[PDB]
Amino acid sequence: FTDTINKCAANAARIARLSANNPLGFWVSSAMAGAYVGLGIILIFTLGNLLDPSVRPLVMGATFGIALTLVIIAGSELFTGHTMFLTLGVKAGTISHGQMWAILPQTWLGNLVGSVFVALLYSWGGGSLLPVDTSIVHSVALAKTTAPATVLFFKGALCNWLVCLAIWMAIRTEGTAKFLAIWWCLLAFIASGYEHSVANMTLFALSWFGHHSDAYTLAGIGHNLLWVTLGNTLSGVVFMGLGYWYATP
Amino acid sequence: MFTDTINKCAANAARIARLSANNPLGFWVSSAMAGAYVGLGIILIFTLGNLLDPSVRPLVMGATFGIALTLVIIAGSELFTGHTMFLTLGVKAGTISHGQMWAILPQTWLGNLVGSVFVALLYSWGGGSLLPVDTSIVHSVALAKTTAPATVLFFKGALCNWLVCLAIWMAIRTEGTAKFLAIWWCLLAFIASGYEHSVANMTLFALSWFGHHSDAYTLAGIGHNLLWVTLGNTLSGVVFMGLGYWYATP
Amino acid sequence: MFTDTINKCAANAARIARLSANNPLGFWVSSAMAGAYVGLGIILIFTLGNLLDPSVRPLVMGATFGIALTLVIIAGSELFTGHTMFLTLGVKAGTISHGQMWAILPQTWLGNLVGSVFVALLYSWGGGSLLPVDTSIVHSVALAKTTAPATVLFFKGALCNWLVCLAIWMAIRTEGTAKFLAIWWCLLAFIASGYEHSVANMTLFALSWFGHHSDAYTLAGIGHNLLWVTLGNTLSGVVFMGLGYWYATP
Amino acid sequence: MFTDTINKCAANAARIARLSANNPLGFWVSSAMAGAYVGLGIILIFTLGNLLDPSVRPLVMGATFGIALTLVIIAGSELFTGHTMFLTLGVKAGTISHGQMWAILPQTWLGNLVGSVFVALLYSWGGGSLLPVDTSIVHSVALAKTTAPATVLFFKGALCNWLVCLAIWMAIRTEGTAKFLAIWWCLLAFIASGYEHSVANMTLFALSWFGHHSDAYTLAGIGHNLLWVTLGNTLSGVVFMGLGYWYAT
Amino acid sequence: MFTDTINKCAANAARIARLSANNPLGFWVSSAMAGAYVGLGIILIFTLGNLLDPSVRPLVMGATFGIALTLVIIAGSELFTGHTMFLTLGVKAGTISHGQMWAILPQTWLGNLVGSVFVALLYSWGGGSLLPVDTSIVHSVALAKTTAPATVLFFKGALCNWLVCLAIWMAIRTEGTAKFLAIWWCLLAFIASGYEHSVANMTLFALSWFGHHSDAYTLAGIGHNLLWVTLGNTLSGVVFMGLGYWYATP
Repeated sequence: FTDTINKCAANAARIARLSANNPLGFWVSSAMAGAYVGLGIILIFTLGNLLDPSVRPLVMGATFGIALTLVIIAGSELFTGHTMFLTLGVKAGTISHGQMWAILPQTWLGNLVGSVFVALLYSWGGGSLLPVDTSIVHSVALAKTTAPATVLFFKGALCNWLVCLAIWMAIRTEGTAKFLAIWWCLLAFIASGYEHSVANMTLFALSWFGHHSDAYTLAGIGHNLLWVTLGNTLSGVVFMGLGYWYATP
Repeated sequence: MFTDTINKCAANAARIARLSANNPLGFWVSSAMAGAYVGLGIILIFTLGNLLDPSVRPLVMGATFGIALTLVIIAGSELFTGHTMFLTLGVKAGTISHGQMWAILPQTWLGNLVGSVFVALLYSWGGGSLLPVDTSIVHSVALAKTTAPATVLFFKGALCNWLVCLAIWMAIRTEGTAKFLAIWWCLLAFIASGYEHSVANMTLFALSWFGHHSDAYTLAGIGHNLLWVTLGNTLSGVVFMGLGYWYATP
Repeated sequence: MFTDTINKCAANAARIARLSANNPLGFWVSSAMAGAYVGLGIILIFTLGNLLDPSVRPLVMGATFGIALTLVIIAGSELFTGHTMFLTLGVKAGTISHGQMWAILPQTWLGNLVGSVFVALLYSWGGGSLLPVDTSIVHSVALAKTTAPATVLFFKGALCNWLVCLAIWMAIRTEGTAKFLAIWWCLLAFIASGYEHSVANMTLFALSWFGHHSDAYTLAGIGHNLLWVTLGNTLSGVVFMGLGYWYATP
Repeated sequence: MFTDTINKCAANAARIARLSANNPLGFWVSSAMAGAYVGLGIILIFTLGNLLDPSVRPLVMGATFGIALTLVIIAGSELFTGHTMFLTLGVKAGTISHGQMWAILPQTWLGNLVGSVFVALLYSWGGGSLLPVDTSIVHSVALAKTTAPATVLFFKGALCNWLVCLAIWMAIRTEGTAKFLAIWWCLLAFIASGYEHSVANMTLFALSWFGHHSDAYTLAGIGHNLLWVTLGNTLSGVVFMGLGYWYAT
Repeated sequence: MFTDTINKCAANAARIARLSANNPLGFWVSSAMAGAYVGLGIILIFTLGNLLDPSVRPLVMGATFGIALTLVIIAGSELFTGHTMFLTLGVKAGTISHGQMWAILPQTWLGNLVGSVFVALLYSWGGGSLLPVDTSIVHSVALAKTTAPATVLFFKGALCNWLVCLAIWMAIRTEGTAKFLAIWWCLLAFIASGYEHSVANMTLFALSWFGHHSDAYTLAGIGHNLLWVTLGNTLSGVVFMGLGYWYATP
């Protein structure tokens, strides 16, 4: 896997030059990834909200794949992806430890602005997920904000294993195969109940700007984002980055 | 890369300009084509939607709308919502003037209308089953689209053309079947999410207009919708996509 | 754009012409093949539709009709409805004469009919389950097609061949799998929207004819549909596609 | 010259003759595989059709049978029903004689029969759930196939192998995934239209024979269906496809 | 025929033998991955199956299991069940010794075990919904698997790995998305037919064990299944695929 490792390492060095030399480009590109994932979340929640509970995992997982397709094919900068690229970049010597930790929070924030931005436009566009309190947007958001730390951490680990696996298979494949790679892993992660930090940003923002109940708070959103973010970072850094690094000649 | 994609977008912008200036009959036929192609897709999804529960309409209408941008891009034609992106990029790369951009756009818009109205007419002469029946989802959706407020329609128009331009963008960055999938994804996301396409609406509105529509459904209502939806489509084409990618490049 | 595609259609038209005049036998085999292939498609979707609720018949029958044109294009055969486009572009490019176009089209038509009647015969001798019951959708759909007004039939036939020629067009402009997707989309769209395919009707008509059809179903009814559906197919092939794309090239 | 596709069919016929004549073991292995592979598809579609209302069987069983000819063509093996076509083109092209063609065909049919019986037996030792209930789908369909009339069976086998060969033919004229979709289309059209495949039947009949069939189901019955379907299969492969495309150029 | 593929597979055995001898860490990781990857596919299909009517479980669980071997092959990892085929062919071609095959084989097995157990464990710590409710299909499918007769499990294992090696074999002989379709088809077929995969069972078992299983579900039972399905898996890997294609070549 030295070819795939070098391409990821070349990418870590590209992310850095963008961060350092083109600040405007970096921020636009990070906000893009959040908006793109968010457009996917609006799609899957719209469809889930109309359907019986027993088919939601299947339809929402099967139709979420647009989210990473946009991110990877359209082009953008996705925090959860950075956790792997930047690990590989550090391990190969194309970027440093300090550059890694300085870039990640930046991608995280741009993703956030882009998520809030798409949920805002959806809200001004009078989106139908928003005004009714029984909307799946609110009950999924609330449940997400009140789950224990451990549960959220490990769900965040599992999600980013798959999402990074999708990034990884897409770099190793061509044409349509990238699309199937993306499709598969997004099905597995949504249907299986795992947690994606950047997907959550849009979900939480959608619930915030609608008729959420009193028990839904900025704190609870903070809680979920803290622990999912760490767990996404575990799988990205260790399962995938260090994992494949240690797997090659 | 990003620069490669942008240059292709700017070359396409210079190509549209010329087509407009040098070959007007082709410009109009190609424009009429895009409107008709989107409408054929509108006839398809509305015929399917009319036979389904509300709770599966968005999914099945969304999953079967892909043909619309597929025809526009693969068969070849000129689509207004597409130009909003290409022309911006041509202006910014320098291959066309700001002037040519704003002179082309209303031409593409009108051409599309001609094809949209044209395909709705044929369908009507063709005893299309969606027109005469006052309970059809053609009349009800077209009614709701005409009386939604401006802000709502604007922002749904913005969200629609982000996605449709993303399809355009992604089809250019990819090859063979990947093109059909990118298009598929984005048309499913836009339809199922509730967003608004000016050009597709031109077909839907002409279908409702030619059938037994609500006495509440007016030319003024059609005007209200096409106005704010168009402006919306334009914001995302120009700013989120055209300018957005322009500033993302190092 | 479009110059390469047009030249390919035009080279195809000369090839069709050479085939017709130099190897008449292969002309007929290859035309019979197209009617038979389209037929194997019609048997498929009527078998499926025959068991489902009327409300999902357009979706299912549309989604599964793709094989028909996939066979025609990828296995290789001669389809009258595609000939309407190819030959038009051939006359326009100068590769064949007006005279050659009109001498050929009726032959392709006749060959398609032979292959159609023929695949229907085999299905019958094969004790196909669609035939013996009066309630079969083969009988109710064939009869509805035969008593429909000329006007309705024409414009539906025009709308159909737009879509089928669009599939042929897009297939010429793409490679590998994308051909199959282009074809799938267009056949979803024409069948599910209600549109009329002249050659595909030939098989349906023969299947109902060889089965337990009602007395209301006559050869005059069949000829009535085939006349207007054919003329309508020919309109969209010749004008919307042939002449359309001819005047669209800068 | 001939067409590329005809020249390819005919090279394939010459390669069949050589395998038959120089490598009997290879031939028998490679024919056994095709029977097993079609058989694997048959177990699949009957396991699914078993749980489904009759009105969705032709659709679901049709839509899921594509693996059968996918294994045959992509994995690699010798299928009787495709030989009828290949060997005709060889004969017309001059690469093989009428003599080699008629000597090979029965060998292919038998090796296919062996692999079909072999995969049935494994499934049967594997406690296959389709076996014990004489009223469930393998036994009722198996029974009705053995008592159908000769004319009906012959013309159904004609229309089946038209489609199965059209799949073979289109797979030769295409690359990559297009081959898979060609095959998939064709096996949906033949299984859902009610058409009969001699080799597919060999596994169905072997499943019903080795399971708890009613005593109305007999060896003479199985022989009755196989005789007429094999003959119909041969009519369309030889004539509609081989002779058909031979005279189409 | 098949000589290239055999030789790819033989060259793969030699690569495997090299990883094992000069990079045990990399070996173990790459084994564990494969087990964890399969386990992800298992967690998916059981989560889907659990909410569904039993009459659509084989279809849906089969149609969605594809990710398992797709991760294995396309991301890359080392899969015991694949090894049974690779190593056999390398032995026959002379690229590895009999001695190597037998040293490596239970190594991959253990690594796959460690990985399957590992993903199960993460899913337990992440409050996986499949675990706590006794009637969950993770528990009932797990139990039925553990008490089935040796002979039954053996021949279901042989038939499973026939299919899985066929996917791997077809993936080797194809490109691009085709690798993906070959895999999807084989995993549909094996999961929906009732066949038994040793490594996937490893995850399913760990899951049950970490959840609310009945008293009747024991380690001896998990043992019984892992024994006989592994052995059946090995039969079809070695003999039906390995020696099978080996003796199928001129």
